[PDB]
Amino acid sequence: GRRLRVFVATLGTETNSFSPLPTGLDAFRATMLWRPGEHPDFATEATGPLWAARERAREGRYEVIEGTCAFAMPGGPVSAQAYQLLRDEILDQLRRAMPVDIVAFGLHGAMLAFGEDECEADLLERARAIVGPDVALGAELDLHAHLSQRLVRAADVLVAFKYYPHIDYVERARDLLDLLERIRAGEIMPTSSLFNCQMVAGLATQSSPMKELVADLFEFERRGEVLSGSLIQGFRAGDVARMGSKVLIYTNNDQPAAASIAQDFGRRYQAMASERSFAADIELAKAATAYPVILVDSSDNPGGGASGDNMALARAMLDNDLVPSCIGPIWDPLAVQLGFEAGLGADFSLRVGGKVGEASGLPLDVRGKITGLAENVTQNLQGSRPPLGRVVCISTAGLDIIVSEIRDQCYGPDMFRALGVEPANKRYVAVKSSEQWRIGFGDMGRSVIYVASSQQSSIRHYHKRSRPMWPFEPVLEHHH
Amino acid sequence: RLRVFVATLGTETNSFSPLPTGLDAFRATMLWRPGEHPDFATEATGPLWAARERAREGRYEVIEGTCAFAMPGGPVSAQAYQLLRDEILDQLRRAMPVDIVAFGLHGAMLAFGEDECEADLLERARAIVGPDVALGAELDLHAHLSQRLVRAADVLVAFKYYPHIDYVERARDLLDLLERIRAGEIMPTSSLFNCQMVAGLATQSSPMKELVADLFEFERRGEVLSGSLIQGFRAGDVARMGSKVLIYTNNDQPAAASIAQDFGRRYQAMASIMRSFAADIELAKAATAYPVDSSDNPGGGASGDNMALARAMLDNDLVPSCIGPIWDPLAVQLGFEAGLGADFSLRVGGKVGEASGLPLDVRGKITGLAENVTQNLQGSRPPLGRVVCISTAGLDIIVSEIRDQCYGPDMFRALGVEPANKRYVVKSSEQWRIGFGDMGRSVIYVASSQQSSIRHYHKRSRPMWPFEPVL
Ligand SMILES: [Ca+2]
Ligand SMILES: [Zn+2]
Ligand SMILES: [Zn+2]
Ligand SMILES: [Zn+2]
Repeated sequence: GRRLRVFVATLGTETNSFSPLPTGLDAFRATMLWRPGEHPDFATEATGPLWAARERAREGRYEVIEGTCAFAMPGGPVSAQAYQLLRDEILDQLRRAMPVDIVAFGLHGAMLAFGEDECEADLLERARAIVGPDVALGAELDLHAHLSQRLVRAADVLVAFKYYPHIDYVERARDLLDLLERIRAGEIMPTSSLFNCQMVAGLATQSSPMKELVADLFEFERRGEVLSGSLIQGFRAGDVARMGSKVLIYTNNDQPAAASIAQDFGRRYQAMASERSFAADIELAKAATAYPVILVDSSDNPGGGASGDNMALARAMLDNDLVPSCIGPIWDPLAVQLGFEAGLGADFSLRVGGKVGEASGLPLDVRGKITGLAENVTQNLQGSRPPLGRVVCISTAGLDIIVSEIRDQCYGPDMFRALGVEPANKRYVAVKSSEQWRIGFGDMGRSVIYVASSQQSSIRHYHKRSRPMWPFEPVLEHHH
Repeated sequence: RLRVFVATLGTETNSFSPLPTGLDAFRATMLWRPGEHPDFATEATGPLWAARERAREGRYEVIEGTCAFAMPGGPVSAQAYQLLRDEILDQLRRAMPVDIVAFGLHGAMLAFGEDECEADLLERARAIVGPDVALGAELDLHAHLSQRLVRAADVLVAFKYYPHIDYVERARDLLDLLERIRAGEIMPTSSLFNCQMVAGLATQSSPMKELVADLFEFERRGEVLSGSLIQGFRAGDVARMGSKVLIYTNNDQPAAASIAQDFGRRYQAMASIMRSFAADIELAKAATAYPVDSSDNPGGGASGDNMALARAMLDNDLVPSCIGPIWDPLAVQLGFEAGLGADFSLRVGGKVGEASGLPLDVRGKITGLAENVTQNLQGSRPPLGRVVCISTAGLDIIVSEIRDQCYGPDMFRALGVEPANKRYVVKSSEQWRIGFGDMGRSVIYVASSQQSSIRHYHKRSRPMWPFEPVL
């Protein structure tokens, strides 16, 4: 009758192997570095397992032991020192918590660190070394993860997000805990299968053809044909052998049935597999007649690991007279400092962006006036308020350039309004974002143009990616 | 005892520097509120020193106001100019009645929103004291002289020498003229002659010394009450910028014009008396000698990040080699996050402003990490802050979180670097020798690759030599 004992912790990030930006402890602190007891009373996509356990503890069926919850925004690989420090802190907490019955981790699945290409398996395997084989070890994962057979063997069960945009974190956690409970009570013996679709492909879960595949997977779980099923869309920017789109199926003591079901959903994904220049996109933009027009620099979306400091669209806007216009948020902490030292109303030259690496392009020399200075701009992201920090607006030839000291994407038009710019009255509103800007902008846009990279000539060189993989190379074998 | 108010607000503004001048810049050089001017003289506080002395003599009651000066940099913030100008003007109000007001000004302070800082400050001073208080200022010969400034003060006296060594002597000359004006012995009449040119040369080189010696001659023989040759500062995009000659005569304006016209025309004659990055790259590329990029000296207001030099070194393969103290705070954040002996790519330089040039992309293995480096300068230990070292192909790069010039080769040493062993070796113009002496045989003053880049003056008067031909 003892309330089951359940360890919960979180360590994760979406590594862009091509980002020159580091993901150290500073980064985890900028987004999430909550040590035991510091986790707020609001849910996070990375801390789902803890939330449902807290809930089941209120229900009086669980005694949560909480460890460090760490998460960092998309960037380059984690430093060996940072990953090691957080990994060992969480593992020490698990030791001090012994004895436990269920261990449930919130992980991403695509965290790459220097010296570790299988970080999630390391943590889970180093966990079983302490808990033993009779404790239920499991983890929640982002569908943008890198699944390996090593990771599947490192845990009793792994449950991933079913939805992108990622909405189902708490519900997937409840599913994981339910399964981990049945595994502890010896009511279920998990048999698993991982199918490599030999492809890296991504589709939103709310539109066809993916909506029906995700639904059919939920139906198999409800009908009990599968204990749990996860479609791993993957993260193309992780240069690692485990990268790729995959399907993971678990069944109750029927591994052949897992392999068939996994193969069926994986071939449907392979079938759902469905050239553009920067200049053409700027020409298309110059042809727009319905304002406001939203220009999305998805190539420089910080939410995908980009630095958010490429100034090609800003340069193209001023050269092709795409004004009145606004652009942001651009990451140039030095430029924020210099604009602040100059003062509101100052007409001066500022070098903006082009500073982190080669994907940032050459900097833009702007002659303009400081038309805005804000000390702590924040935006509304799913109830939360992630900061832009000190922010500057410099206005040049009709372009209002918003520069931030904290790197982030644009989540709506209030970040520009904070600096005296009204995006609805603009001809063109350029955002460093991909799809999450649509949260706050709503119906403001009469047209949207996803802008291509100004550096399509610079090709990504992968060093550890599995070949053949789509769409990098043709795949002509499916039987081994 | 005559009541004399003394204060200083000054800076030599370079309109082409990307680093704005705010209170911080003044606090790091000279922000001495009333009662804090030390027992040593400065080139910006001539009037106060000369007064304090004349106070000992027992003829003056000096009321000292804020003495504020800043290192060479970009325009001053409007918020800072107003705070310092209004703090000073309030001290004069709280000190009335007074008989003489003497400011140590530079003359080439440009602020965002204000092109006539000195005249504005003088005009606001005139508004509080009245027309019967003797109001004057001392200025640098590298100043921007306007007729409005000449109208703003009863008399202005500039440095006569450069290197500037007469500040104290010029102060006594100014206070004297004011002490007289206050009495009524002189009714100063003046003329400002525009040389329609910008240039100048050491007062120890000819024919400047002669032009200066002749001017001192007029002073002592009495023909001119006070004379000043304003060489000017080309790096200030402001209409008042340029070389000019100002003559003072006792209630005789026509005489002033002729004297000013005489000295001025002469100044223009010396114009002739008053050059390739690559040309220099070759001279260095000889290696005859076993062991400055002045264009990028932090001491003169440059950001210290034009990596054109370092890029030319890897292109010439001038290694083994040393780079200098480079200001790229971010590069520091990254090099450290990488860890010691980290062979990773890092964008360094070309980040502060237009004069910083194209950044340098290098996957150099970092070879040094420091948490609080410092150099030794005349009893001061200026910080470099967090520091990193990175080697690519024989060249080692030193990146600092704080912008400072290289003083001694000890900085390179804290990063496992002995500049002596290197065949080629600094972010400095001349103060490097205070730690280098002659550890190296040859010395090449690298020119600016930005020579091609033409500062785009916006408010500069036209036409003006040497930019445009004149009549
Ligand atoms: Ca000084
Ligand atoms: Zn994701
Ligand atoms: Zn406004
Ligand atoms: Zn000077």
